[PDB]
Amino acid sequence: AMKELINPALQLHDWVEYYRPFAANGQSANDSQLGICVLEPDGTMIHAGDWNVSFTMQSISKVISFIAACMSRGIPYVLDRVDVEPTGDAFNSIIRLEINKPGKPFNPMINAGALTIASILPGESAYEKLEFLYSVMETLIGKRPRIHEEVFRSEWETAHRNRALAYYLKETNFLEAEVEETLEVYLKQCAMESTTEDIALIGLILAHDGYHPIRHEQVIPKDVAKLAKALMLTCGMYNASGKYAAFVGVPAKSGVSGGIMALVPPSARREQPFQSGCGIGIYGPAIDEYGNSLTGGMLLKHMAQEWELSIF
Amino acid sequence: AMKELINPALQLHDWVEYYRPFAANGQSANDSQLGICVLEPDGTMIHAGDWNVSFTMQSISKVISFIAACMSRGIPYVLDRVDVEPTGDAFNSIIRLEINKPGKPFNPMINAGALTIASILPGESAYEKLEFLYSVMETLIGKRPRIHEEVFRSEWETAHRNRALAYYLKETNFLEAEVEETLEVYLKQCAMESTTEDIALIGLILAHDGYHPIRHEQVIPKDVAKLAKALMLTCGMYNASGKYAAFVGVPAKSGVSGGIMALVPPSARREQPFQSGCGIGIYGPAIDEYGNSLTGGMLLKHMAQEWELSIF
Repeated sequence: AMKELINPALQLHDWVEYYRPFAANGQSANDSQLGICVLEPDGTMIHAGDWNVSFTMQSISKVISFIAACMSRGIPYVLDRVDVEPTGDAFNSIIRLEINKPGKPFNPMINAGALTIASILPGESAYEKLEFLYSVMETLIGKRPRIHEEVFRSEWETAHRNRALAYYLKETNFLEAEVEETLEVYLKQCAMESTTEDIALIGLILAHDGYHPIRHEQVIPKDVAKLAKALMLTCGMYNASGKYAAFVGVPAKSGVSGGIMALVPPSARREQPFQSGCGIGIYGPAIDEYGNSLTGGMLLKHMAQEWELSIF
Repeated sequence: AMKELINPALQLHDWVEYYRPFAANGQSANDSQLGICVLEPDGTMIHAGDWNVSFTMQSISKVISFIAACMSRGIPYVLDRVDVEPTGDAFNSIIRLEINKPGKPFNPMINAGALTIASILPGESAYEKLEFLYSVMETLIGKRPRIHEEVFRSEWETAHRNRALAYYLKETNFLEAEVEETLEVYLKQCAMESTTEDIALIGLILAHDGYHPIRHEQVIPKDVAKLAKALMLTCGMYNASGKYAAFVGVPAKSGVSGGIMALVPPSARREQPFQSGCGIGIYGPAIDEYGNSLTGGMLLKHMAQEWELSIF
């Protein structure tokens, strides 16, 4: 049940049960859900809690779109539109777009940068851009992603903050597409559905520098896979990234819907557990002030401390 | 002899001569000096260029004071005075000390955080605090540190911006000592001398989680050493840390005098060279807009990419 192909299992069971209650300290912006899936290169998979419950990727999708953009346009082209620096600000902060002239978004993990990324995906319309993104997604999890239309429609009507960012980006020429078209792509990718298993698989692929261990094929260029991991570590948890690097030490990416995708490169897992590295998928709807899963973050920290996963 | 004890050598020789000329694009504020030293666990060291030229550590000293503060006060006490988050701002920026209430310094690598760290070192006077710092320094490099008096006198006369930071920190109660006392400690630690060999040895110790490979003893608590490495990666190069993580990938710390201390933990090296890890010491007086050695950074990047040092 808890272990299959596609101590640790028991520990995860116990940890999920222990941390679940802390959800009362966070918000969803069912809060008590907590699930996790850990995947190894040989297909070995362990999970606990609400690991098979579907949720929208939200910001986790930013890692995929950034990778897709890099694969299509090449890293140099992407770098001319977005930098790779932490802002020290909230994920949806607009400040630097005006203060840091010319106004290039600081990184592709914050909303501003992710909007620029969405606008540079190949395609003449939102439909083509998304089809390209879905094709990349398909090579990763082996299936065309399903869009949670109810959530998309919900976010589409209340995305005032994101529209502000997009229009400011348009103003300063850091959008390679029309605003509404960009918003559509951005909100649609955020609405792609996933369970902890899917993001654990994407995590595993990145851990192995773009090589898909189950299909035995290089699906993401190594240099691009490496770049994604670096951005996850420095900006993946926004203005909480520093704390995560210091007290967890594993590249991770959150989504305000409560998901967290993390990964551990080979050997950086402690000789005993997951020596060959692993992909990690976590789900905990209750999020903190930074937008990161509260119970999911605590669970990850515990795993990293206990199994010595830190890459530092 | 480019290799001794306390292709790689030939490559470093070649790269130093190649990158040396780029100093014209930066400034010191000798400008063309470029040196490097790489130290391995077995005591084997390789060097090229101006590797044996004495220079002031400047900000590199911040890693040591941070470590000393953690060893003396314990991590919990330190974390109550300074955070571990990137600012997205210049190393000497004062902005967040006012904007982000109550005003805790974001991290110990930026000037503000380092000043707080200096104020919490054990002792009732600048001399007492420094004595302790020098004793820790001695256990690392095996000798009492020498202070560049001329440089200290110069810093002391023109440290207007740093005094501004110190007085603001005092204002918000994030300085556990008197301002002038703290400035003395800060400017003195910055004036401690070293060559690329000394900082490579410190980097080697950190790479091995606080274990001195040549003396065979734990000189820095493992958790403190790991914390320093995390801060180096996220904040060590200030608002260029994101770029370094993305295109170099090894924990690094700069000093405005042109030094760069970097490190590579075991296995996170390739298969060769330096499979067991190494400490890296670099010196390139010409610095960029971020306060980081221009040619030194280029040299570090070339090494990292060529030998695949990235920890991601």
